[PDB]
Amino acid sequence: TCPFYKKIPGTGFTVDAFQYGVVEGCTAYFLTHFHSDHYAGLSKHFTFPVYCSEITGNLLKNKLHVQEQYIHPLPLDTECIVNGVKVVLLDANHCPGAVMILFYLPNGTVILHTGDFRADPSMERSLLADQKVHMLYLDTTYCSPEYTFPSQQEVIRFAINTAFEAVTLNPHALVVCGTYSIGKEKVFLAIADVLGSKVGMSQEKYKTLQCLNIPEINSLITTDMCSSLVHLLPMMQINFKGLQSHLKKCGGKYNQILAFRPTGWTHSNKFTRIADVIPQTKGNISIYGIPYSEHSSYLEMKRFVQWLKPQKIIPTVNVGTWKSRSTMEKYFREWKLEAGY
Ligand code: NI
Repeated sequence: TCPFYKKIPGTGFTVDAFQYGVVEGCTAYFLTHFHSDHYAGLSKHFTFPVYCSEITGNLLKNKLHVQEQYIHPLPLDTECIVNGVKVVLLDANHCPGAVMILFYLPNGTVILHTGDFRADPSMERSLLADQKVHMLYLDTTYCSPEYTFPSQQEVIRFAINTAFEAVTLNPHALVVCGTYSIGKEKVFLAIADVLGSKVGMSQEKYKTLQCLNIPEINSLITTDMCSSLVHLLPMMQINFKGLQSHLKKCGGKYNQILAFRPTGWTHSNKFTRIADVIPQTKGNISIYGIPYSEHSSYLEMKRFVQWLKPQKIIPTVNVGTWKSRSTMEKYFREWKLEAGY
């Protein structure tokens, strides 16, 4: 049965609620982005209207084979009427096609559902600025002060410098990058660009990337592993066993692997700086874990919410335990007292 935090009061609407069957009294199902915990339950046998971004709509059709007639893409930053209710989709700064949704209820209330997001000061100059928000459905993934990580720009700098140094010292080194969903494409694209290579990958991952409206994508990626010196592999294979096996497959073309695992947060972040990060090494293989996040840090989340000044906050992440719930409510109260709303 669908939880309260996926229901939008005063509407026939749900958000990211596809694993509950036919929800009683839902006329439109919104989908914030193409991640499996969020789309869980959609399939080619869905016959209700799905509202989403253009990019999410490419993935639903091409990867899940949802039929076209049920796919309702909307432009961003544009006032749209759905089943008689004004809505706006905003860029969520998460993965490609990820949105936040503003609902303007018939009774005068305004609600923002963040989906998954990485808060940024640029959001303070979208259509959010223009009016007041009564209720906030917030991505609280990293809602605790210990969660610090660097900017995406600093992390990509580190990865580009690291890769270019290694391959310039050894032209026979291969760079491998792990992936398990869409998101974080800048990691492997930035490294390939500095090396003047295309990125090689499976046909299934190549297909996925073709749905994302990345400009000039044909100039950047390929299914020919031989012609490429940056390879993508499933995240599960990013370990000494899995990478040894892959090196076997390259026909003596390479004698060293340098690999990147973009993780979320990892406790090494509490004591160490990005400049200081070191790999795990075994023989001719080195693995770097790099904290490339597509969710808000604690400080970014706080700044966003203090700016928005919502009347009520409903967390959508870490809600399963009383201790988590109570911890989050404490921080929301500090924020409101510190800022004065
Ligand atoms: Ni997500």
